[PDB]
Amino acid sequence: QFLRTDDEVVLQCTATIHKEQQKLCLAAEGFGNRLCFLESTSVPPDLSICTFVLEQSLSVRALQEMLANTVHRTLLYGHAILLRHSYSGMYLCCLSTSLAFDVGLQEDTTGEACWWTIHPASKQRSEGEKVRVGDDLILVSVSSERYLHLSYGNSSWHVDAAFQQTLWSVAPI
Repeated sequence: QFLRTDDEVVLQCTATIHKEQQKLCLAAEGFGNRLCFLESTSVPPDLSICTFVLEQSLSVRALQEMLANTVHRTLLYGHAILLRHSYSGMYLCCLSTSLAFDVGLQEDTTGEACWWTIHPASKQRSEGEKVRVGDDLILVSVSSERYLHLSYGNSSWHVDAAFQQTLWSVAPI
């Protein structure tokens, strides 16, 4: 089992504090300020808000060539991806509003803000390799060079684009 474009997925991270551990999924709504946040899972109470389609997977080189010119494929490590929030129709985006930027939903995909390069968690996954289901991914914003990051804010968990990694688990569902 490899991750394929058009695959419907959820993104999960593990959150640990004070000897208590839980898994969270990346969530969004297409109403309000469209900012991302995280659901606790028991299986998320509300699955629809956590659902994403892997629309596109392009090499950084191909994506930059494409943007420069304007002025069911398997996922490979090092490639840039586009994540469509399935319910809203919009796209997971690195936003220009506050170290960390916010992560949220955007309509247009022209530009780099909506693109995320996938990186290996360990030293035994390699650039250009097929991404397995079960692999822990690292996601980096093409526009801002920041990671999709798990953050412990006030007494809760948040998601932003920051200078430190978070391992994400992308499973079909």
